[PDB]
Amino acid sequence: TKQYKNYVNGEWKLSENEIKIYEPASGAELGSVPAMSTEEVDYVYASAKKAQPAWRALSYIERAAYLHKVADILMRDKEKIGAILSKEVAKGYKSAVSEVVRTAEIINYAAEEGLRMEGEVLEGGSFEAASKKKIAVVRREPVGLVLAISPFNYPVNLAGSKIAPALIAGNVIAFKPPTQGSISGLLLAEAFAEAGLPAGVFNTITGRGSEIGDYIVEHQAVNFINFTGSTGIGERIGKMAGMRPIMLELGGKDSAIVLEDADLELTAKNIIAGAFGYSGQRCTAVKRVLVMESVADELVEKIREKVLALTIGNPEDDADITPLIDTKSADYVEGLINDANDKGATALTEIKREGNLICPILFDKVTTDMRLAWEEPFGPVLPIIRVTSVEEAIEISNKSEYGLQASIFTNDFPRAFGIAEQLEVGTVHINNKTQRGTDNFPFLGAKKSGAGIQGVKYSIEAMTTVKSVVFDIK
Amino acid sequence: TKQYKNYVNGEWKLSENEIKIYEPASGAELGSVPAMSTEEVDYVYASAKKAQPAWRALSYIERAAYLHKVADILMRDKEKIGAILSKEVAKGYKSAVSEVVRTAEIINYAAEEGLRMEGEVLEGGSFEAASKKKIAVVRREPVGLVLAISPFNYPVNLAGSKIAPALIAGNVIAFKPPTQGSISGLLLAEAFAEAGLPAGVFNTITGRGSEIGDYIVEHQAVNFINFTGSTGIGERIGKMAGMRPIMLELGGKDSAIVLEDADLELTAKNIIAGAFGYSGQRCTAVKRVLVMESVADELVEKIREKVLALTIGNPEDDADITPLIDTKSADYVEGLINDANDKGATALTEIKREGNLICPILFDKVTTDMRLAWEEPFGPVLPIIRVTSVEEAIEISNKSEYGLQASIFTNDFPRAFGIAEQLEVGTVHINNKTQRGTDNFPFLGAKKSGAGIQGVKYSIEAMTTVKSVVFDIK
Amino acid sequence: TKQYKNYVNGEWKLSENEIKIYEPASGAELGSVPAMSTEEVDYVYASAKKAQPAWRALSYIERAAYLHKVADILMRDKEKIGAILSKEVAKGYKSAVSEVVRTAEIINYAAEEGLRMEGEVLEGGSFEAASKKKIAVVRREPVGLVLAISPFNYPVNLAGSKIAPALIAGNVIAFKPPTQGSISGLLLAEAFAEAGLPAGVFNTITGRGSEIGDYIVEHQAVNFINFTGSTGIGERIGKMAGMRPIMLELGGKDSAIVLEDADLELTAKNIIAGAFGYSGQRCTAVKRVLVMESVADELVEKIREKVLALTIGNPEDDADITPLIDTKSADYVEGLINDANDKGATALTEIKREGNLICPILFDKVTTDMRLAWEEPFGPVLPIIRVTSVEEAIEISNKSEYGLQASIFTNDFPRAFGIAEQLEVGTVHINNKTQRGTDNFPFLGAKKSGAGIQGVKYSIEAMTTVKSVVFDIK
Amino acid sequence: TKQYKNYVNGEWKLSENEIKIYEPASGAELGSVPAMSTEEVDYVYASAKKAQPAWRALSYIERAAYLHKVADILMRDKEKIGAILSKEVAKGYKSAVSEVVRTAEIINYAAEEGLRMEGEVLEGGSFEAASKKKIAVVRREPVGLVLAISPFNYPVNLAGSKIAPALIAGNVIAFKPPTQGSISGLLLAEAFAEAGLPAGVFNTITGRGSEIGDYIVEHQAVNFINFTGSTGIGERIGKMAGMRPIMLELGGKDSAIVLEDADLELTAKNIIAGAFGYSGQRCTAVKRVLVMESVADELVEKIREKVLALTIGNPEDDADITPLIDTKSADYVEGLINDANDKGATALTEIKREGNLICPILFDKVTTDMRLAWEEPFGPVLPIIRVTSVEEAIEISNKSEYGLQASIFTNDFPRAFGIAEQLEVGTVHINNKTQRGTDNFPFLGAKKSGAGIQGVKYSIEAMTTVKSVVFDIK
Repeated sequence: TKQYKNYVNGEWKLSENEIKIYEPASGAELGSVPAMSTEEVDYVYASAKKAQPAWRALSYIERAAYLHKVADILMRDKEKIGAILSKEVAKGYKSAVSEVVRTAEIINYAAEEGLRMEGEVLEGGSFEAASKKKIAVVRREPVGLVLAISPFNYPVNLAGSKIAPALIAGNVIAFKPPTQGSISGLLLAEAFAEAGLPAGVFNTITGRGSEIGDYIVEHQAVNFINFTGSTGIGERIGKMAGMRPIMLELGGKDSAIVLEDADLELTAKNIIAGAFGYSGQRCTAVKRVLVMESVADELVEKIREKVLALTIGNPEDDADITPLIDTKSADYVEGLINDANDKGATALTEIKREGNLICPILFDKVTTDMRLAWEEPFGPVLPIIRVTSVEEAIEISNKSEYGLQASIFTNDFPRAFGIAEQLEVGTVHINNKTQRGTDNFPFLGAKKSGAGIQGVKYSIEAMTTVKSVVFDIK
Repeated sequence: TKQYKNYVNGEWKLSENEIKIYEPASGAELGSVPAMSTEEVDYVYASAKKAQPAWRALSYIERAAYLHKVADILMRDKEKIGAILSKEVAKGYKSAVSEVVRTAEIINYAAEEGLRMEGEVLEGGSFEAASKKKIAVVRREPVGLVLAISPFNYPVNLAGSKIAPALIAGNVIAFKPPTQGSISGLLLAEAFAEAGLPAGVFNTITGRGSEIGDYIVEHQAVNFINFTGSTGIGERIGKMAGMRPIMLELGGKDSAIVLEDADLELTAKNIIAGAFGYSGQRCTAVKRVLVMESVADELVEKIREKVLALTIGNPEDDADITPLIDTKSADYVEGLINDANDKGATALTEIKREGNLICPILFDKVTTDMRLAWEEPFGPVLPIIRVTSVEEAIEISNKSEYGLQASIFTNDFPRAFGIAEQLEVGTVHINNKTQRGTDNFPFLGAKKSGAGIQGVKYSIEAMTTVKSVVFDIK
Repeated sequence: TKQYKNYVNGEWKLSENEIKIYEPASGAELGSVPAMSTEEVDYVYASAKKAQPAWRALSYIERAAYLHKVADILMRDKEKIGAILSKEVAKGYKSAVSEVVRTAEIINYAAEEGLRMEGEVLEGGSFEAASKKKIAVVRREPVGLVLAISPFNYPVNLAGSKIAPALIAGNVIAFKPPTQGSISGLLLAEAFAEAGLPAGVFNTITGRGSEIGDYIVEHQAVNFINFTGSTGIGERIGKMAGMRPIMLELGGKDSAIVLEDADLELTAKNIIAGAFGYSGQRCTAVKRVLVMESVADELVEKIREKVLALTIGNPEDDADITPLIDTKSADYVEGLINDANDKGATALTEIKREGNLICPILFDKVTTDMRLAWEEPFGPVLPIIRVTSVEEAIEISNKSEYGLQASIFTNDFPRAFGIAEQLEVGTVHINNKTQRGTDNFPFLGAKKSGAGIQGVKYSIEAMTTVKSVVFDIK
Repeated sequence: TKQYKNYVNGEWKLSENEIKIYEPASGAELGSVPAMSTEEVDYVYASAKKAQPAWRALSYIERAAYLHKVADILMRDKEKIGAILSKEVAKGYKSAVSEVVRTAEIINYAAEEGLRMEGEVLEGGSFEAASKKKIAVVRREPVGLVLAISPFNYPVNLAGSKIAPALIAGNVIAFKPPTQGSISGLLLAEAFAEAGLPAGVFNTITGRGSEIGDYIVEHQAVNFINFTGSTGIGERIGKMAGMRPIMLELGGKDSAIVLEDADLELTAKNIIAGAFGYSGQRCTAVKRVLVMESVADELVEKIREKVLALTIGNPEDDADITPLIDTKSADYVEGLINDANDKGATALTEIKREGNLICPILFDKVTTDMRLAWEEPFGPVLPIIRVTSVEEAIEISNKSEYGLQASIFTNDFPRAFGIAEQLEVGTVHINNKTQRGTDNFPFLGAKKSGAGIQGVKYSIEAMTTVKSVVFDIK
C-alpha cells in the first residue's frame, strides 16, 4: 500500500503498525499512516525540547524566512495536495485547493505579524513617588513546546493557523492531524521538510485515540495545547491541561436573527451559503433561523427554492452537497431529522439518503421542544424558528450552551449594535452570514464554544508569555 | 479700579500700564488687567525655563496630585468664577458655571491619563539577523516650555485643555488668555497659585497684540505653541513657529447633510441646538444645512418654529441668544445678512439688532454664490442650501476651505460610513449635531481648520517627544 | 462572642453555625465568622448573577466613583482595621496599617485604569483585497461572575487587587477570604457596604473547606476563579476550573544570584530585607542564595551580623520576626531546620523556638541534596548555596519547580540581561530584592508558581473578554 | 550624451533644458538629467492628485504587493545600480551596492508594517455617564500628496525610507532627488515603472534650485514635505510649509562621551568607524569626543594609530576615505582645519589635500573657542575635547544647537541611563557609535537637528491622519 511516514527530528519514520485510510465518497483505499506508540511520542517531544533553545536563539527575521518558504512550496503544489485532500475528507476539488491557498496566506501573514513583536517600558513613579527611578523593561517570550491538533473539515488550514503563529514566536511544534485527514496533514509536513527548518522544531504525530489520545495531552513536555474539534473532547482537554494554557475551538449553533425591516433576498442568499457550505460540516455556520413572524412565510419560500438549486454529488464534480465524513455521522443527522419530522415540523424539501449522502433539507415550524432546535447536527439540515419579538429572539439565542457567532439581518444599525451587546457570542455579523472571515480579525466563542481568542495576532499573544526586567536609574 | 495682576514666578505682579475691561452686555467696567512689556515677557520665560528641570524631576504621581488640587479649588469657587466669566464674555450664567466645572473635569482626566505614560522596547532582529542582540528602550519626554493661548468663547475651558495635558508630562507653562476674557483667565490662575505648584512652572501673560503679539510666539524660549482662535492668526503662528511643533484649532463651517430617509424632528432639534448655542459663537457648530430637496420644505418649517422659541436677552437671565462679543462682530454678521437678503435668499425670521444683540435668523434658498454659504459668521444666522443628490452634497461640503466636523442625518448607516470616508473633516457625527463632545475623543480639523490632533490623550502625545536608548545584550 | 456576619445581597447575614478565630500570638479569641452551607453559597451566586446586567449597564465613570468611595472609607478607618488585622494574622501593627493603605491605592488605580478601556477597528483589506469594505469593531466585555480568594499573609491587600480590577470592568464579585483572616476580610466588606454599591454586585463567603471548598469553585455560576495560596490547592483549582479562565499565584523559591563583581553591602541589605520580611511568610521573597565561591565568605558574614540585629517578638511591638501563623507551620519549618543541620549544613545563628515563634536562622554550606535547598518553608530560615560559575547558578535555579521571580547582583548589566533571558521566572530584579513592587508592573510566575499575568492593567485584561461586530461599508 | 528622463504620469519625459552630471572623483561626465520648468512641476502634481483617489481605494494588500515587486527588481539590478551610484557621489562600490540592498529591505518592511494599520474604538462613558451609549470608531487615513526630497550621501536609501511609508498608507508621491545624485534617483524610478504602479501615483522631479526650489514646496497641491538635507534649507522649508505637516532630518554634531571606566579599545574602534565612514559625510556620525582627562592620552593614541590604517583613494577601490562631494565642500573643511591649527590644536596626522581628496585627520587639545568644536564639517576631521567631570561633558554637549544622537562609553549602566536623560538628543547609544541602525527603531533629533519622528512605523503614523465616526447605540 502507499505507506506514509511521520516527520520526526528531521527524518521520515514508519511505525511497526499502521492505519489504512479510505475515501468517504467511494470507499477506495487512499493509503496508510503510522499508528504510533507512546514511546514514539516520547521521542518526538524529546527531540522538540532539545531543538527549542537554538530555535529561540535565531532572529525573528530568520524564522519568518523559513515560514515564507513553506508557503511558497504549498502554493507550488496546491493542485497536487488539493487532489488528495479532496478525496480524503470528501471536500469538493476546487474547495480543497482553496484550503491549501488559504493555508499559505495565513502562514505568510503570521510570519510578518510575529516579527513585529514589541514590549513595553513602565514607570515606577506612576504608582509611587518613592519608586520614580525604577522602570520595567518587558519583552515577550515563547511558552515552549506547543501541541497543535487540527480537525477533519479543515485538516490543513486549521493546522497552519496554529503552527505558523507558534513557530514565529520561538516555540517548537508537535502536530497531530485527525486520523481521517492524516495523509493531508503529512502532505503539509513535506513542505516544512523541504523548507529546511532545523531538526526537531517541527514534528508530526499519528495514531489511535485509545493508545495516544490522553497521553499526548497529559505529557509534561507539552506547554500549550491548541485544539479544534468536539465540545466533549475539548472539555476533557481543558481538565487534562491542569493549569497549563490552552486554546480551544469547539461546537456551534449560530443563529441568524431576522427582523421585520430586513432585506429578505440578501438574507435568504446569505443563510443558504452559510448553512449548506461543505454539507453543514462547519462550526461557524448558520444553524438556526430566528425570524419575526410577519416576514417568516416570505423568507422561507426564498430559502426553499434556493435549496433546490444546490448541486448534490461527488467531490470531483465540485457538488455543493457531498457525502458526509462517515456512517456514524449520517446516522446521527438522520436521527435528528426523524425527531423533528415525528414531532410536527414541516419539511419543505425531500428526505433522502443514499450511502452517506444526505440531500439538503429545510425544516419549518421548529419548536424549542425539538432536538434540532439545540443540537449541532453537522449535516445539511436547517431549522426555522418563528418569534414574535426581538426580546424573545435574544432569549432563545442565549438559551443555547454554544456561543461562537451570530448574524442580525436588519436596516437599523444602532439597534443592531444594542442587540449585539446582549448576544452571548464572540462575533456578530450585521447583514451577513457567520464566518471566520479575514484571519486577521479576532475569532472566539462564548460558553461551551471554546476558550481563548484566536485570529493571527491574538494567537501569537496567546502562545507567548512575558519577561520583566526591573532596575533603578542612577 | 479693581486691578488684576499676573502670576509670575510665584508672585502676583502689576505692570506700569493696564487695560480696562468692560461687560459686552452692559458696557459697565469689570476691572483691569496688566499691559505687559516685552521685557516682562522675557522674565516669565526665564523663570519657566529655570523651573522646568526640577519639575520634570518630580514623579508623575506628584504632578497629578497638584493638578487634582487645582480642580478641587475650581469646583469650590465655580459660582464665584462663573459670575465674572458670565459678565466678561456675555455668556449665560448657568453656562458660565458649566464651563468652570468642565475645566475641572478635563484637568482631573489629564492628570490620570498622563500618569499612565509608557514606552516601548523594540527588537533589532525584526529587521536584521545580525542585530538580534540589539534592543531599543524608548521613553516619552516633555518638549520644554509650552505657550498656551485660549479663545474668548471658552477663555477658561480651552485653557485648561492645553495646560493640564502639558503640565502632567513635565513641560512648564506660560498662559496667554484673550484680552476680552483675561480677568477670567487670571481667576483660573488663582487656583494654580493656591494649589502651591513650584515657582515658575505656571505663569500668565496679558497685554496688547501690537506690543507682544508676535513677540510671545517668536521667542526662542518657546518649544511648542498651542492655540485656539482665528484662521488668519493661526496661519501666521504656523509660519512664525518655523520648524517648532504646534497645535491649532481654527475656523469652521460645519455642514449638516440631511438625506431623504432622515428623522426630521430629531434632525430639526439637533440643528437648532448646534447652530444657535452661545449665539453661534462656536467653531464646532452647524453652520450650513445641505438637505435633499424632497424633504427640505418640511425640515425648514420645524426649524423655523423652533427658532421662534429661543429666548433673547441678558446673560444674567440665561437667555439662549445673548449680545455678541463686540460691535465689530455684530457689524460683520450684519453685512452677511444684507448680502444674502439682497441676493434673493428667503429670511424666515425677522432681521433685528439693538446694540450688539442680533435676534436669531433662518435663511432659506441660499446659493453657493452668496457669502453666507461659505463665510464663518460667528453670529445667530443659519443658511439652508438645497441639493438633488448625495454626490452634490459631498461636493459642496468639501468645496469649503474649512474641515472641522460634519453631521449626517439618515437611517442607512453603511451608506453614512461611506459618505463619512469622503468628507474632508476630522469628525463625523451620525444623527447628532457636531461638538467637541467627550474630551477623551480625538478632536481635529482638516484643511484650514487646524493642525494637530487634540483630545486629552492626543494632546499629551503631541506635547511630548521620545528618547531612545540603544544597547547590545551579552 | 463578637459575632461577625457575611454581606450578602445588600444584607448582613449570620449562619446557623460559626467558626471562632483566635490570635496567633496570644491565643486570645478575636470573635467569630459564619460557617456557610452550600445552600447559602447558592444564594450568594444567584444574587450576583441577578445584579450583573444592571451593573454592566452603568457607565465606567459611575463604577469608578463607587470604587473611589470604598478607598476613601478604608483610608479613614485604617487604624481601626489595621488594629484587628495585626492581631488576626500576627503581623506587626504598622505593617498591618500599611496593607490597608496599599489596598486603597490599588483600588483607586484600578478604577482609573479600567475607565480607560478601549477597543480596536480592524481592516479586511489587510488580509484580502476582496474584503476591503469589511471592518471589525472590537470592544471589551466582562466575563460575568468572578470568584476571588485571598491568602492569610495579605487577606485584605490581595483581595482588593482582584476585586477592584474585576468590578470596574463590569463583573460581579463573590469574595472568599482565608478562614484565618476572615474577620479582616469582613472588615473590608463594610467599606463596600458603606459606599452603597447596588445589592448583589459585591458579596462575601466564609466557611469550612471540607464543606464548601470544592463547591464554590465547581459551581456553574462562576465564570472566573482568581486565587492566591498553595501550589497543591492551585493545581486542584485549575483542574476543577475545566476550560474556564483562571488566575493563580502559587508558591515560590526565589533565588538571589550573586556574581564576583557585586556590591556586597547592598547585596547583604537587600537579601536580609527580602528574606525575613513578615518572618519569611511571603511568596515573593529571597528563599535561596546562589553565590560565587570567591565572594561567599564575605557576604555570609555581613548577612550573619544583620540577622542578629532583627527584632523578635509581638505584633504590637512591631517586631521584625513575629510568631508564625499556626503550630502546623512552625512544625514544618522545624523539620526543614533539622534536615539541614543533621545533613551537615552550618548554622550561623541559634536554633530556638518558643510557642510558634521561631528565631531567624542563617544556614551556610547548603547542598542540593538537602530539603531546604528546594522546599518553600514559609518561615525565618535562609540557605546559602555556593557555586563556581554563572552557568552552574543558572542550572540550579531553573532546576526548581517554582519560577516566580529572581534577583541578580552584579555591575555588568548587558551580562545581567543575558542571564535574565535564561532564567525561568516572571520577573528579574537587578541589584534589588524580589517584590510585587509597583502594582502597575506585571506580576506572574513560571512553571508551578502560577497561571496568568497580574498587575492592575493585566488583571483587567484577564477578567474581560472581547465582542467583535463585523459589517460592510457601502 | 546619455540623456536621462523623468517618470511622469506613466511616461518618461525629457525637458527642453538639461543638466550635465560629472563624477566627483574623476571629473568625467556621467550623463544628464532634465531641468524642469514650473509648468512641468504643475503637471506632475496635477497627475498625482488625479490618481490619488483610486490609489487610496485599493486594499492595503494590493499596495504592499506593488512595493514588494519594486524591492525584488532593485535586488536584481543592485550591481547595475550600485555601479552608477558609486560614481555619481564618489561612494565606494561595495558600499554603493549596500545602499541599494538596504533600500530594498526598508521598502519590504514598510509594505508589511503598513498593511497592519488599525484604529481604535473609544467609550463615551469613560468621561461622562450621560454619554455611555456613544462610541467613536477611529480609522487612519492618508494626508494626500507627499513631496519627498532625498540627500546626496544616500540619494536612493533616504528616498525609499520616505516613499514606501507614504505609498502603503494611500498617499501619492512626487520624488525630488539631489541634483548630484539625480541619475541614481532616476534609476530607482525605473524599478517603480517596471513594477507597474498606476499612472500618476509615483512621479519624479529634477531641476535647478533657483527655478523650482521654493516652487515645489510652496505649491498648494503638496500636503506633506519629507526632507533630508542642510539645517538652513530645513528651517526655510518649515516656514514655507505654513501649518502643513513636515518631516525634517537636518545637521548633527554627535558627541561621544567617554568616562574613566570605559573600555578604551572598544571605544577607539567605534569612534574610528563612526567618525570616518564615507569620509565624515554623514549626519549621524561621531563628530566630537568629550573624554575625561585621566584616560584621554591613552584613547588618543589608539585613535591616532587606527586613523593611519584607513585606506585613501578611489571609489572603485573601495577606499575608506574617498574624494569629497565637491570643491566648495573641501574648501570649507579646509577652513576649519586652519582655524583649529592656527588657534593651538594639536594635529596628530598630516594635513594633505590633492584635488578634493582630504586625508583623514585627528585633532587633539580642541577648545570650545574653536570653530571645529561646534560646526558640522562633513569631512574626515575629528576633534578631541578633554573634560574634568561628567557634569562638564553634559554642559558642553547640550550647549550645541544640534541634537541628533549621542554615545556614552562606560561600564556603569544605571549612571549611563541617568546621563542619557539629561542629554538633549533623540537617541543615545551605550558603548557603541551613533547610527540610524535598525530602521524599525525611532529616528529623530532635538533642537536644530530636525522635526518629526522617523523610523518605519513612525514615518507611517506621521504621513497619515485620523478619521473619527461617532454614533449612539440603541
